[PDB]
Amino acid sequence: GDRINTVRGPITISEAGFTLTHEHICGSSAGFLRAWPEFFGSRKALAEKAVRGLRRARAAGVRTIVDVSTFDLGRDVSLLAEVSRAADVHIVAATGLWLDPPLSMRLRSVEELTQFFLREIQYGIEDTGIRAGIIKVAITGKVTPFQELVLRAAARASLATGVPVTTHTAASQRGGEQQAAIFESEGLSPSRVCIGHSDETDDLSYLTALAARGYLIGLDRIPHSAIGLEDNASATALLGSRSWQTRALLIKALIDQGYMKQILVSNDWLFGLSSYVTNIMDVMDSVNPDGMAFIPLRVIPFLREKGIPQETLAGITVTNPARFLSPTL
Amino acid sequence: GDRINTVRGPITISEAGFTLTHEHICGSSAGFLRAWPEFFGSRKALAEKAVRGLRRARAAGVRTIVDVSTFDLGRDVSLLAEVSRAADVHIVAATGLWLDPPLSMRLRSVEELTQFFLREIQYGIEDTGIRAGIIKVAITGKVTPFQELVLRAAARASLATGVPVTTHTAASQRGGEQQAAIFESEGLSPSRVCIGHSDETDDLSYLTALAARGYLIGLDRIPHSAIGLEDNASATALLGSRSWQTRALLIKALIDQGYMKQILVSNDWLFGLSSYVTNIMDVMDSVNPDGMAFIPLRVIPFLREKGIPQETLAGITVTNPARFLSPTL
Ligand SMILES: C[As](C)(=O)[O-]
Ligand SMILES: [Zn+2]
Ligand SMILES: [Zn+2]
Ligand SMILES: [Zn+2]
Ligand SMILES: [Zn+2]
Repeated sequence: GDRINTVRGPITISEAGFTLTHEHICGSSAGFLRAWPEFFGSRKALAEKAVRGLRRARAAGVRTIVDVSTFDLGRDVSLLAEVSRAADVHIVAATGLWLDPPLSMRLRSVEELTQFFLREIQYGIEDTGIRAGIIKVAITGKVTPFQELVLRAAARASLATGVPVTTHTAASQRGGEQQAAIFESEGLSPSRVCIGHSDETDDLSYLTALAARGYLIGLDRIPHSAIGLEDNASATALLGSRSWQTRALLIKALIDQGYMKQILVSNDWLFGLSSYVTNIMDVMDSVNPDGMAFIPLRVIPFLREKGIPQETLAGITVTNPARFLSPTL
Repeated sequence: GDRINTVRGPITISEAGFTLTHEHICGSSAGFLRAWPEFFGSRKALAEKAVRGLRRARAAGVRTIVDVSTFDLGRDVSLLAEVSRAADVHIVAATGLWLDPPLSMRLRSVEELTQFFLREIQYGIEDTGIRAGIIKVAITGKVTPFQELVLRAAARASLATGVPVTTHTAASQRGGEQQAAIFESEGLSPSRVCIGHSDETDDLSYLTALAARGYLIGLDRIPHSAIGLEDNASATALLGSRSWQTRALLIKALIDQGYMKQILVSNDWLFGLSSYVTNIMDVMDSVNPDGMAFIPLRVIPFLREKGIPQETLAGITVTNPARFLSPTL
């Protein structure tokens, strides 16, 4: 209602400041960082890379990130707490399930998954005492049966705690409509929900219609735009063919439609990525050397020069995330 | 050959004693026990159940078990160390990959996987310093391209270290001939390989030809039987429709063919199982209350009653596992 849980404990809403609402310290798999830290050079090297990256974002104005790495993205909340303390950047951790659930998760009922998401919000993650402040879910296509169980569990956990739900939309086909239908069938308010990766489409009438229904629209992959990398087969299905300015103009378009309050922006960046081909992190870092500072260093000035006023940009990067993250029923 | 790695440190061959070569403390998924221990009631409840069960096996003569839980079966070597020490039963831990590799494993090359298995054998598991003493691999059907990479990396790791390889197939499946092809193409000696779950069929021709090639034959699911549970589809799918006596008669058949030295016997038991339907452990515990003591309490007397000499049975339960586990380049 007024305090948000972070990996260093509770903070008040006013302390969050400029908040990147969809980021990762490391995109990995459950148990992997512990079992094979040398994949990333070392745990130390990954930690140090993340502390520099977060200090760079901080110098560019960022005060909070939301790490939307779930259990099955290899979330290590102890790593997050360490790099949060060393960078002096708040990190909100997530519960939920992404697209790589192991069997022990895939074979669970909606009731069982609700208890798991609830334990991570109400009690803590693992034995750390660190509580999730957001629930992350993911869909592909028209939403599979298991993904629908996960969305319903996420809705039920949200209804019991007030923490919001944020999604990974992996579809070339108005992928939020089915997510909205499932959330609404559960009695969840759209204002507790961010439909993420909404910048992957140019379908403005679709985005506007979700915003008018009260959903938050995550324009959160703005720098995933590889202009010149058609020699790499795997760099096209993880970056793209539309320019970053094209994606950023969706922000202006929704503002002009009257829905600035429904917009959340971010980079979807990370400092390590083992859940993809080897050396992918080198390709990503060469295409976007700004990392998580891309939003404040590139996108905010781009929008300013297009005529968006300062107060509107503050509304999007400070006010909207605060309203979204503060637990509410 | 050499001393054997256990979760309490190196032991000599002579200390292994009566060894069960395919067992589990808990069948789960990477990260799962630490993220959701109350799935098993609690971590402490699971540890206490394991210690009670191991102590009953110990009373019945068992001195060593080989826990062939891999990374992706949720191996928690600190759990293994706790219950080994409290039950005072040696436990050999495993590296390798089973049938639920996350993205961070299944997008790796054969060289990368070789390095991961080597790390777990030569350096230690996670940050524990506990080294694996066996490499566990698993296949479905034909052997998939990824599974074939896993088998080649396991062979290379075995060649570099002398530690043996042991395998899983699905219910009623064979698969040994397809696995042996790959292992021999890498130059691995059959004397370093156990073709596990070989009690899943009654194809004696298949079993005897692998044994004649020097493979170890794992007759290691002896108590698994859903006979009398025909209305429970999940129990039947898991435990199968063959009696424990049918499975045990394969031990006698291979002895009768002259292959006593190729035989390894076990229960493939566990004290928790989250990588299957909920409450399955209740079904399994009612089928086989003896747990891991099933082999010494029931199968050994069964085979004695069939006329097999005590010395042959001692060779199978003590000498064969010692020859198999002792690292041999
Ligand atoms: C954990 As099993 C029943 O696949 O050996
Ligand atoms: Zn995503
Ligand atoms: Zn993401
Ligand atoms: Zn198995
Ligand atoms: Zn097994």
